[PDB]
Amino acid sequence: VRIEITQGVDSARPIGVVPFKWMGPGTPPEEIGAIVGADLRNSGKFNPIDAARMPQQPSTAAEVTPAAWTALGIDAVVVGQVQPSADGSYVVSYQLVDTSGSAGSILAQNQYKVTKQWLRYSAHTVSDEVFEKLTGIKGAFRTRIAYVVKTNGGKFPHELRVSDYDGYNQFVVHRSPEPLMSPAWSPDGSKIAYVTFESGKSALVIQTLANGAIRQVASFPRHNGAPAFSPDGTKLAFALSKSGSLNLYVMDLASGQISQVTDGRSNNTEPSWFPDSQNLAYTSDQGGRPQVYKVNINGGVPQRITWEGSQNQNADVSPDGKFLVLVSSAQHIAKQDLETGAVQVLTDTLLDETPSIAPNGTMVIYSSTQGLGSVLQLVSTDGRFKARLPATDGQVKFPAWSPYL
Repeated sequence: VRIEITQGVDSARPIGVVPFKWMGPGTPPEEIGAIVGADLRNSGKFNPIDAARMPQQPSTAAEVTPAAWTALGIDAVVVGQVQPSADGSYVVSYQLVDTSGSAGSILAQNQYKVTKQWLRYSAHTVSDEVFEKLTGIKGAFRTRIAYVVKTNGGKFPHELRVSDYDGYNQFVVHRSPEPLMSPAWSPDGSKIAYVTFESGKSALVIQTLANGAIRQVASFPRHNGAPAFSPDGTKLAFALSKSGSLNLYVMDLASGQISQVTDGRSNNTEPSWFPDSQNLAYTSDQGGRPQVYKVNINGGVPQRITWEGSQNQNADVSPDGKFLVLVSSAQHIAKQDLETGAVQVLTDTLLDETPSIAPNGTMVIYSSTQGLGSVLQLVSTDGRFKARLPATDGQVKFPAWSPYL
């Protein structure tokens, strides 16, 4: 399993991630250093040096010789150790060491006790701490993605799947004879809402990941759905056409009470929340072709956001609420800065669909057509970095990036 980088950033910050020292006999159950290096490269903000070109492989700050690293243009080295415990757990230790002085200086350090299943998790935790210390931006390496796969054969061709952001640890959430679409994460990462065609008439359900339990929210015609959980965890937004056209509704999760949020004769769908859990961006066809609008759930006249381009839809509001990532259309992923109206087309892939922003706002996952198939694509929100997720055994659509985990 590997994230294929199709456009690297050659000016990314050089860093040294030393292979962690294994403190036991034989070989370690995971290579923590390799994962940390892969993570930092996947962020688009670092260029980890090849181990073969390292001047030494220190495992603690006292062993670091700063001159050897600065001479190679590297001002930070990640070092570490993995120690097996008697009970079969491991202690994963790391130190982030500044090499800009005469002796190493520690910028961050930590230790983690985990069993085998969470060694990759511990490596992502290292990556997160290093990333935030060096960039000031919170790391998203511990996150998951959800997506839908249509396999070419079998009784249950449609599967809602989850994996780590980097493609490892794939599991199946739900399988179905009939299409599945539009998964949406609860902000605590414990549930996913999605739309299903299984029962006949289409339905919106919420599935609890821990035990597979499924709650029915609503059933409706084919074009309804498009769920989105509010960031504060209290509400689920979605689109129903029972008024005579698609309109936005929110359900109070606690009471199950559903209230109508837009009341236009036009079709209004694809809600996405602003950080305040009070405002929604959404797609409306009131002007003819789809454009993106904003409305407050507590009342007020909707306001059009996207005034540039013939068509704009499937908007995702950034975690900080300052920009949209959306589909502009022939159809590409684009960023729009809300304060300035500045629009940046981010991709040149074919038939780009359904972008989802990582919880630190630095990266976008979306799907596109590559040849005869739909595949998952990554692009940085500044457009400099591009990659492709490892292929799956079938057509893949509707990616949704998890919250922080």
